[PDB]
Amino acid sequence: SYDQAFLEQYEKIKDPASGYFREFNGLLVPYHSVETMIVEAPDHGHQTTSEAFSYYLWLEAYYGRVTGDWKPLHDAWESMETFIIPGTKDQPTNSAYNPNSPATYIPEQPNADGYPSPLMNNVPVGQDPLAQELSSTYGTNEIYGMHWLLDVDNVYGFGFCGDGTDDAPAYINTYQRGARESVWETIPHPSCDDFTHGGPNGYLDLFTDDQNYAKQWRYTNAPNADARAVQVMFWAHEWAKEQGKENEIAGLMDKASKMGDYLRYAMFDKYFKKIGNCVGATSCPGGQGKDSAHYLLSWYYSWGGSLDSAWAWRIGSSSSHQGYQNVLAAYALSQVPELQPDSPTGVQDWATSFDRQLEFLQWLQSAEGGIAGGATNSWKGSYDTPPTGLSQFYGMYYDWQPVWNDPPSNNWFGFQVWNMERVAQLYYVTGDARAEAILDKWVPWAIQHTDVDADNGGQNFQVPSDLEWSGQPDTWTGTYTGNPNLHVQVVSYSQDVGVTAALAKTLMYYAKRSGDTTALATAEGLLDALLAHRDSIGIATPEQPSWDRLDDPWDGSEGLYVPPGWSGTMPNGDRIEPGATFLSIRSFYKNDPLWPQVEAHLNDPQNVPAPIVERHRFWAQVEIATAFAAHDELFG
Ligand SMILES: OC[C@H]1O[C@@H](O[C@H]2[C@H](O)[C@@H](O)[C@H](O[C@H]3[C@H](O)[C@@H](O)[C@H](O[C@H]4[C@H](O)[C@@H](O)[C@H](O[C@H]5[C@H](O)[C@@H](O)[C@H](O[C@H]6[C@H](O)[C@@H](O)[C@H](O)O[C@@H]6CO)O[C@@H]5CO)O[C@@H]4CO)O[C@@H]3CO)O[C@@H]2CO)[C@H](O)[C@@H](O)[C@@H]1O
Ligand SMILES: OC[C@H]1O[C@@H](O[C@H]2[C@H](O)[C@@H](O)[C@@H](O)O[C@@H]2CO)[C@H](O)[C@@H](O)[C@@H]1O
Ligand SMILES: [Ca+2]
Ligand SMILES: [Ca+2]
Ligand SMILES: [Ca+2]
Ligand SMILES: [Ca+2]
Ligand SMILES: [Fe+3]
Ligand SMILES: [Fe+3]
Ligand SMILES: [Fe+3]
Ligand SMILES: [Fe+3]
Ligand code: NA
Ligand code: NA
Ligand code: NA
Ligand SMILES: [Zn+2]
Ligand SMILES: [Zn+2]
Ligand SMILES: [Zn+2]
Ligand SMILES: [Zn+2]
Ligand SMILES: [Zn+2]
Ligand SMILES: [Zn+2]
Ligand SMILES: [Zn+2]
Ligand SMILES: [Zn+2]
Ligand SMILES: [Zn+2]
Ligand SMILES: [Zn+2]
Ligand SMILES: [Zn+2]
Ligand SMILES: [Zn+2]
Ligand SMILES: [Zn+2]
Ligand SMILES: [Zn+2]
Ligand SMILES: [Zn+2]
Ligand SMILES: [Zn+2]
Ligand SMILES: [Zn+2]
Ligand SMILES: [Zn+2]
Ligand SMILES: [Zn+2]
Repeated sequence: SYDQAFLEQYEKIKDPASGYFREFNGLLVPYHSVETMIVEAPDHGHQTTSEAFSYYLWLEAYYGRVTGDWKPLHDAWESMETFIIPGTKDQPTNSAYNPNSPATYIPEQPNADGYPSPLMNNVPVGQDPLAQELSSTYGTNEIYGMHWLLDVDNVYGFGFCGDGTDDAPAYINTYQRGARESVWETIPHPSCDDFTHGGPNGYLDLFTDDQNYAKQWRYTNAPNADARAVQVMFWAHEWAKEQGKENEIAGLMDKASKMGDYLRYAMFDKYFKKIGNCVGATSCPGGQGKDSAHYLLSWYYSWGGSLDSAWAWRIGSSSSHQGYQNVLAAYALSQVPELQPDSPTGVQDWATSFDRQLEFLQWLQSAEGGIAGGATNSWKGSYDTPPTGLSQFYGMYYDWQPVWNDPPSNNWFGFQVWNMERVAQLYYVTGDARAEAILDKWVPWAIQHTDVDADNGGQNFQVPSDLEWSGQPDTWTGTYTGNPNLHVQVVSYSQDVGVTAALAKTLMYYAKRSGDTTALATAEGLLDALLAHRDSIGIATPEQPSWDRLDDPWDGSEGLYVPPGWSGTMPNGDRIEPGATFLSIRSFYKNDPLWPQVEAHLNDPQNVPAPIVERHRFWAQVEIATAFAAHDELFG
């Protein structure tokens, strides 16, 4: 059965010999991937992510469904609380936070050479309308949200506030320098910077131009991941309830609702500006109450404070991407009593968001059916002037590439299925007509660009990989025009197993509710294809990544920028200075088992091809397991 396939894949993921996790005192921390040399969002395989933790929850929730044993889900939640939701030690000075003055504006710059970027006190910042309510609800000033990125094996050497120890995964961060700073162009740094490493002011003055530098901590949420963790717990509820075990997980449901309460920070403009036609940083007014809410799952929220006359700050984020939205989580938080937040306005906010996210997704639906990028309340991240005639959604501006422009953030087909699966899941649960309309146009488009290779057992199946967008939606006036002038074309295909599994699920949920037989046939062909690519530790297919940026210094537009005159060292002694490269500040990479093959290709790229690898990404391997489990959930 596929429930046999689920359990086989589950067992591989959880077998210590496979290498998916590091164990710390009985608790498991998943890696980004089994393989160490991987550069895509994290920049090392044995970093990990709040994403991975959300997928770890998902895997154990399906394990509960299948077996009735909910203790592995508890374990996974305990691990999250221990290692990636900052504890008091990690975020110690939230008492200094002033919600009436949440942050000082710093403009985002157009390229990495604009950093460090200065504080601007003449730009109005709004009031934060969440903080006092969260404190009153939970009895703490701390944030209950995952930080996005850990260094699980301490490959970078940061440790805990600079101590270099490897007793727990290190809290670290990379992206800091705006839209044009790719994964290849960051300077990894500790979230808690006591100046042990880096330059004389740690790493702080690569990023922020301030007259004084103080030791401080800061964290960043990945709302795509915290919303997925809530979505997982909706399902744990459902599946435990069918078993008469809903009581075994009632504490975990409480804690997911708490996560969801704090996740509202993602719904706000970065600097709590009023939403809509927010053009000119000194002109766009500060928000009052919830007029700074866009009610979408934006790219991040972040918070920090002095390590120590304490100061502290919080930001939302102004730009939202279709691939992050989670209408299933929004439905759960707004309408399922077991997941409704305890704060007096949490439920209302999530009910507004549920509605708003579905309108946003429909507004972004192209002529062909794919979902375009998103929209922002802060053009270019400095409240800049967008082009005249640019499309709008609730006064925000259409952005075909929200947040990341290296690469354009919505060119990956993966975000289509990550969003769409959640839309399909809603449609399965409630029959939501709004979800159904999106799906009825998207599903054919996706099917039309999928090849399950049925006559050949899925050996050479293919799913969409890279998308090319053009045009813009019509401005939203509360009705779908069909967006005849917003276009997408598929320009590359892959065998990406993670994307495959999410596509298969999307199609299955949709088929279950609609009865659509073409959708189910495609899904079934994709699941066969996955089974055809089993190996000892999971399911994997060949990929051939590119590596040519690893040795690129700054050339005036691309490569690793360091400010003239700036000098510092990484924990291993690697020199951070002008003319450094991705590799030169990550010199440990030269000991990686893949390194010789990478360098041999870069030495002679006409004659030595780039290595072809078969990678085991945690999230992808879980995605697969969940696709197998979903099949039997939906179809027996
Ligand atoms: O007034 C009392 C004293 O004030 C002191 O000045 C303080 C001031 O009070 C305070 O407000 C100010 O706070 C700023 C911080 O210094 C600054 O570091 C922080 O920068 C944010 C930045 O705005 C934001 O865009 C950036 O977002 C990154 C994020 O870090 C990163 O994790 C995320 O990555 C995502 C990946 O892109 C994605 O692929 C993945 O899936 O998810 C990741 C997570 O979402 O990407 C985003 C966007 O690129 O985060 C940084 C923080 O890391 O901004 C604060 C507010 O402006 O600090 C001042 C100190 O300079 C005075 O010094 C003193 O005189 C006063 O008395
Ligand atoms: O940034 C979104 C997700 O990217 C995932 O990596 C993708 C990558 O972007 C593609 O170019 C291709 O390489 O496939 C990868 C695996 O699907 C990354 O693994 C996730 O962590 C990100 O959320
Ligand atoms: Ca220290
Ligand atoms: Ca760049
Ligand atoms: Ca229909
Ligand atoms: Ca190069
Ligand atoms: Fe050190
Ligand atoms: Fe509750
Ligand atoms: Fe301008
Ligand atoms: Fe086509
Ligand atoms: Na319990
Ligand atoms: Na509670
Ligand atoms: Na089959
Ligand atoms: Zn085993
Ligand atoms: Zn039990
Ligand atoms: Zn417990
Ligand atoms: Zn706990
Ligand atoms: Zn190891
Ligand atoms: Zn219930
Ligand atoms: Zn219940
Ligand atoms: Zn509506
Ligand atoms: Zn094959
Ligand atoms: Zn492309
Ligand atoms: Zn209308
Ligand atoms: Zn079947
Ligand atoms: Zn194969
Ligand atoms: Zn194989
Ligand atoms: Zn193979
Ligand atoms: Zn093969
Ligand atoms: Zn190549
Ligand atoms: Zn190459
Ligand atoms: Zn290359």
